[PDB]
Amino acid sequence: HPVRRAAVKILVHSLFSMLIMCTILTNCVFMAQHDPPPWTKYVEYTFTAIYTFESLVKILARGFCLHAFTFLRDPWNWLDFSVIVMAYTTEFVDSALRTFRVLRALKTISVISGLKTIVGALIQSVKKLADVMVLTVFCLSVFALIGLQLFMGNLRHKCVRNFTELNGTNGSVEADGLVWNSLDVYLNDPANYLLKNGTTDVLLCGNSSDAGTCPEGYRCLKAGQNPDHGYTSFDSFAWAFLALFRLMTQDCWERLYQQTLRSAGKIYMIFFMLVIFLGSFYLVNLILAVVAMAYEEQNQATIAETEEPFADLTITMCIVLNTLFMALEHYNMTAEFEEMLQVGNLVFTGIFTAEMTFKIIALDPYYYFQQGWNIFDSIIVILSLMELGSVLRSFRLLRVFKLAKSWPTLNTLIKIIGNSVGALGNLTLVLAIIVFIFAVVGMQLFGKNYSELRHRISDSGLLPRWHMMDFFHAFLIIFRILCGEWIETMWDCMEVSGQSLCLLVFLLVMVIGNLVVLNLFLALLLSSFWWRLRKTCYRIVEHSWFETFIIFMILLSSGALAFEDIYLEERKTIKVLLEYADKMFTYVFVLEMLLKWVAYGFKKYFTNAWCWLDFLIVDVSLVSLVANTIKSLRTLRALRPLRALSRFEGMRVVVNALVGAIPSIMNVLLVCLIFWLIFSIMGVNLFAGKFGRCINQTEGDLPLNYTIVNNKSECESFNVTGELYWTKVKVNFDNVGAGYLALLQVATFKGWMDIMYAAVDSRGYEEQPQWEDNLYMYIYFVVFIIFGSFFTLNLFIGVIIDNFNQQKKKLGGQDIFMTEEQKKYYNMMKKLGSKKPQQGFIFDIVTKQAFDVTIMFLICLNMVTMMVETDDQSPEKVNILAKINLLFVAIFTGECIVKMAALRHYYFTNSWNIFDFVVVILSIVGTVLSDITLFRVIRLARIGRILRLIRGAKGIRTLLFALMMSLPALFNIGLLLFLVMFIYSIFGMANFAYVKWEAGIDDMFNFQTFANSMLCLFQITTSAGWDGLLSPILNTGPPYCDPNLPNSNGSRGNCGSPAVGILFFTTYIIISFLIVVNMYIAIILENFSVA
Ligand SMILES: CCCCCCCC/C=C/CCCCCCCC(=O)O[C@H](COC(=O)CCCCCCCCCCCCCCC)COP(=O)(O)OCCN
Ligand SMILES: CCCCCCCC/C=C/CCCCCCCC(=O)O[C@H](COC(=O)CCCCCCCCCCCCCCC)COP(=O)(O)OCCN
Ligand SMILES: CC(C)CCC[C@@H](C)[C@H]1CC[C@H]2[C@@H]3CC=C4C[C@@H](OC(=O)CCC(=O)O)CC[C@]4(C)[C@H]3CC[C@]12C
Ligand SMILES: CC(C)CCC[C@@H](C)[C@H]1CC[C@H]2[C@@H]3CC=C4C[C@@H](OC(=O)CCC(=O)O)CC[C@]4(C)[C@H]3CC[C@]12C
Ligand SMILES: CC(C)CCC[C@@H](C)[C@H]1CC[C@H]2[C@@H]3CC=C4C[C@@H](OC(=O)CCC(=O)O)CC[C@]4(C)[C@H]3CC[C@]12C
Ligand SMILES: CC(C)CCC[C@@H](C)[C@H]1CC[C@H]2[C@@H]3CC=C4C[C@@H](OC(=O)CCC(=O)O)CC[C@]4(C)[C@H]3CC[C@]12C
Ligand SMILES: CC(C)CCC[C@@H](C)[C@H]1CC[C@H]2[C@@H]3CC=C4C[C@@H](OC(=O)CCC(=O)O)CC[C@]4(C)[C@H]3CC[C@]12C
Ligand SMILES: CC(C)CCC[C@@H](C)[C@H]1CC[C@H]2[C@@H]3CC=C4C[C@@H](OC(=O)CCC(=O)O)CC[C@]4(C)[C@H]3CC[C@]12C
Ligand SMILES: COc1ccccc1OC[C@H](O)CN1CCN(CC(=O)Nc2c(C)cccc2C)CC1
Ligand SMILES: *[C@@H]1O[C@H](CO)[C@@H](O)[C@H](O)[C@H]1NC(C)=O
Ligand SMILES: *[C@@H]1O[C@H](CO)[C@@H](O)[C@H](O)[C@H]1NC(C)=O
Repeated sequence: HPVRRAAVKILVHSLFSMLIMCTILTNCVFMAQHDPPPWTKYVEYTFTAIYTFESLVKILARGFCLHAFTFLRDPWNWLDFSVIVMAYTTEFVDSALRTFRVLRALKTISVISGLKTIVGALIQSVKKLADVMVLTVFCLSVFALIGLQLFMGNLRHKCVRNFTELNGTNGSVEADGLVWNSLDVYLNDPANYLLKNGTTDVLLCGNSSDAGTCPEGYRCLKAGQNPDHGYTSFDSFAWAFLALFRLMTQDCWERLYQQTLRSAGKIYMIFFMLVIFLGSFYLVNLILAVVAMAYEEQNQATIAETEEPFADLTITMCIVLNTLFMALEHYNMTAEFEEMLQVGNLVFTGIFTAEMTFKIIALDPYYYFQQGWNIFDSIIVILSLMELGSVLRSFRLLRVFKLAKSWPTLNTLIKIIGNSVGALGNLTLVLAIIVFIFAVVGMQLFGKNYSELRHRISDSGLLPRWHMMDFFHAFLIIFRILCGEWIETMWDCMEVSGQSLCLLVFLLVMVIGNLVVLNLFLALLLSSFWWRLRKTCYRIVEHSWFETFIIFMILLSSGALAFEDIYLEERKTIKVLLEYADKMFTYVFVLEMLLKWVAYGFKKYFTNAWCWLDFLIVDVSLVSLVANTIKSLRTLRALRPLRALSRFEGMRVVVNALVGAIPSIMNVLLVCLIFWLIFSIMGVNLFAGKFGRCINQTEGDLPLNYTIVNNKSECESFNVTGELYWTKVKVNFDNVGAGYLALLQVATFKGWMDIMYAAVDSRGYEEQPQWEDNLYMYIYFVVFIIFGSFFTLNLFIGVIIDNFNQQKKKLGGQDIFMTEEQKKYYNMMKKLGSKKPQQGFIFDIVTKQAFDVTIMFLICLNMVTMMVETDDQSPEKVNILAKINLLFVAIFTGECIVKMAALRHYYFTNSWNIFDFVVVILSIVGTVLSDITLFRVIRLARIGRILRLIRGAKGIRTLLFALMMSLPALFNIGLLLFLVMFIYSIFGMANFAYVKWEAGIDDMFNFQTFANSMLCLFQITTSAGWDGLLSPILNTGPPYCDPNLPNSNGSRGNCGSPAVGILFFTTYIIISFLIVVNMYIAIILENFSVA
């Protein structure tokens, strides 16, 4: 027919596809509006017609029925079919159903081949991630059972008032001179709880020695509701699964850490690291490795298919001077300094214009515009000239990128950014489509709920900071979820709207968006990347007993440092013991240094770096001793543990690897500093002096209304009473150094809440912040996070991994983070890993795979039975569960004994047999003990039965074997990390003790004692809540802290030191990043690939 020919001709024509794409984009723009005006209703038909028209065409050319090369045969045409039928259903007859219209956005993926291919590759990646997903579910369930057993109902502890019975009249309580109907109704009343200081949270409390303490007049009691609206708790197994999924993603995990330790006890912190350093880091890095290998296979398949005048120095110096001159800007500039800045900028732009004109005269426009850099310079100079005749100046900053001409690593960053929207732009487009789809889905589903039930989730009188009422805020929430903060807003979402639907939407966006982001990250990363005396001295130094003695002295001296608590002044004998011990260590180490000098001579001793370190430490000790016979030099004694680096080979080899990587690390650090200089200068221009708040101290610590107080001038003018304080946010953009600090907090994603809240309220220059005017400053931070964090971390990781690959290649292909003995044990483990394979009625029955499958089903059923445990369960439920446990123990005993009925070969045939034997023996031990927190441990011992699942699983077994193979390298890395934690905790004890308790620093997670400092350092090893700890350090003087305070040891107030605090926290954050992220990822990926 001719109709078929016409339909085919219109179908194949590119104009038709372009029309479909344009209408899809227009519909996407219309779906952004939260409140569609009535007239747009008419426009709806247009789309419904167009979507019909095109569909009709596809129906005419192809065949509706099923057959080769037909309409419904193509999977994506199902999208057209569903969209058209849904549109007709919604419009023809009678709504939340309209949210399904968002699926029309996916038509974009249909109208471009590149997006189809990208989605296909993503689907194969998801398919390959199946084993890791199963392992993650299994580990999360196991740790969730462990946490449920350990902390069942712990989070419901609260410091309630100490009630008194009214002479047992009717079981009533007369607390605080008020009678309540019953004890149960009294306890559930939140008017008698105790709020945590400076927070709107009920103080969790415990009765264990380590757990938190109830202030005088209060007592710990379990009655109440779980914290943060009751969505965090270990009471039910499913709640524990949610909490440990939160832990695994390290999402606001410091809050759960602090709550659990406050309620149960500090010792339980152990549990947390066993879930973080082996449950969170390990699982995420395993996912990283699996995705990377899948992408590598995809790239290999694609590759196989494809197969078959000296003035430049002057200009660069001028650019460097100009960028530095722009960096000479800050808050409260003097008039003369501002004039000097203006004159300098004017002369710089003048000279740049003159150079551009001269070198465009030398080569005419045809020649001049022949270079990309030349057109870039022309655009920059034109923009600067237009601005000369406000962020309009920031364009000039981009000139610094010219330094990429001969800077290879800045060129690598430029290549990364180019590939982001170049070769790999299709995947970026897919990510953008996903983000838009999820933003509109969330807004359409939750806009009315957020609007009409705002008071539920709005602590302030106005609307909440994060919501889905408007499209921009929905996109902001989706972006925040992508950045990793997916639960803090989820609690509000579930509180204001449906729990089930919000759970589903947020979990889906988390999983899918993080998958896409990780695919983009890995794709970019792979795409872009006397004589007798001397003899005696040598003999005495050479004895191994001498080395052991020196090691013992090093460790014991470090321990002696570990006692410098605030409580020494109370402990007298220990103080004098420590003084004598310190003198002894100084003397013995000096004696050892002299012996080494004599035995080996000055040249050999001073030609060894570690000898230099030991000599420096001893020199500091001697300087301190002679000064005593400098107070700022005493605290440098906290570097004593560094003597342990040279002795133990594990830390020595790890330090060798890190030193080898130092040059590349420094190159990338310089590139990152130059790149972040642009964003810090822009932030200084946008937000210099606009971060101040005229707070009223008496009425809390919240910014005043902009109507009553408008700016600093009015804040000082209304000073009849000394209540108003014009204070600036701790971390801000008043300078470029403060710019780097705030940018670091935004990039690491800790403490960015306050920075963005202060930015998106910046009303003017030192003017009082309005609630949320100047809103679109949000974009600023978003942009930064796209470049300053995503691409910057990509460069970090790529360069460091490339450096480690070069180091491995140089070292004969062997490992980098292992010793000789560890290498031999690793070889033995590898050999053991791939070992080759080696009454009649029962022998024939048990050996059958059906028996193993039945045992597997039985153990799965037992796991399900343990999932049912819950706090405050009725006694009959307890009895039934105990009986079921006894039955399961009996069944396992029966199966093990019938297996034993075979010859003794099974007694040693495999290691899993002995594991089964020992777990059964423990099971009977626990059951017999039941006839007699020890009970909690006995119950927790039952989790060993679940591990029997490992036998059947293949992917689980391989991944766990990879972890076991990686264990020694991780042991070395963790040893070095623990040494660094020890040193930094001693520094904190020396400095940060006595600081005012605010934000992260509370009565339990202080820096006062070694225990508390170690807890804080452990939590901020993952960079979690380091802004919280840093905040109390920064504040100096009123109204925050009170200097001139009678402190125990150092009576110079309770204020922190901003300079040393910032240095301490930034250096520790960077060191911990390096080690735990880069090295741990390197080990995980290497041992997974080899495994
Ligand atoms: C081949 C061998 C290579 C490995 C050895 C090289 C690495 C060793 C490290 C050198 C960096 C140490 C620099 C010392 C900084 C101390 C400055 C200082 O004394 O001030 C103090 C600074 O304290 C701080 O918080 C800064 C924290 C800096 C930590 C440096 C220690 C890092 C230890 C880990 C080494 C690196 C990782 C392991 C080795 C790769 C404050 O006291 P105050 O000012 O006197 O207070 C006044 C009233 N109390
Ligand atoms: C996860 C991270 C990925 C890797 C990071 C890549 C490198 C990006 C780095 C950024 C370094 C951070 C620099 C922070 C500078 C802090 C400046 C600041 O706080 O404000 C200034 C005052 O405070 C001070 O910092 C003065 C003391 C100087 C501290 C020096 C900090 C050294 C930087 C840490 C080391 C950098 C990393 C290198 C590691 C080997 C001025 O502002 P103000 O409003 O006038 O207040 C006056 C009160 N004194
Ligand atoms: C009886 C009252 C208290 C209401 C009942 C609420 C529970 C039935 C809900 C509350 C929150 C829900 C949890 C919220 C979060 C998760 C995380 C989610 O994690 C994953 O999806 C992991 C995916 C992966 O491993 O990649 C699995 C469902 C789960 C446990 C949900 C299971 C059901 C829970 C516990
Ligand atoms: C009356 C009050 C407000 C005076 C306080 C002003 C200072 C806080 C300003 C004046 C000089 C400024 C500095 C001028 C020059 C630089 C160079 C600039 O150099 C870099 O580019 C470092 C990073 C790199 O090497 O790329 C970093 C910011 C800094 C230290 C500036 C930080 C803020 C400073 C110290
Ligand atoms: C009190 C009422 C209002 C709420 C009761 C909670 C239920 C509605 C919870 C119980 C288990 C929850 C489900 C548990 C797990 C998921 C997995 C989640 O999907 C993933 O986690 C992605 C997995 C992957 O693709 O790898 C989507 C939400 C969903 C279906 C949850 C939806 C909500 C459910 C059904
Ligand atoms: C109203 C009062 C009595 C509250 C009682 C609630 C409990 C009886 C609930 C809370 C947690 C629930 C469990 C949460 C999660 C699962 C996982 C679920 O896992 C599966 O085996 C199905 C998915 C799969 O493995 O393919 C089986 C049901 C079970 C044990 C649920 C059974 C019912 C439990 C124990
Ligand atoms: C009507 C009156 C008596 C109200 C009280 C009823 C309770 C005694 C019920 C409510 C929930 C029930 C539980 C719900 C779910 C399970 C899972 C079920 O799972 C299995 O373990 C199956 C395998 C097996 O046990 O053989 C075992 C019974 C048990 C614990 C039930 C035991 C009896 C419970 C505690
Ligand atoms: C108010 C008082 C009574 C509180 C006492 C609480 C302590 C019992 C807690 C707080 C600090 C905790 C420790 C902090 C740091 C570590 C390091 C961690 O790393 C290692 O030490 C492994 C290598 C080694 O064996 O040294 C092991 C757990 C441990 C000892 C923690 C165990 C429990 C501790 C000692
Ligand atoms: C990298 O993320 C993750 C890694 C591991 C487990 C979970 C993760 O969260 C998922 C997603 O990556 C969200 N990220 C965004 C950026 N990230 C910054 C960062 O790496 N901080 C950091 C530092 C400075 C030192 C040590 C360890 C870490 C994680 C924070 C979290
Ligand atoms: C407060 O409660 C505690 C709980 O044991 C009790 O010992 C005490 O007598 C009560 N009264 C106070 C602290 O004044
Ligand atoms: C006070 O602040 C709120 C939000 O910060 C704002 O909506 C209101 O207009 C301000 N003025 C008042 C309450 O008089």
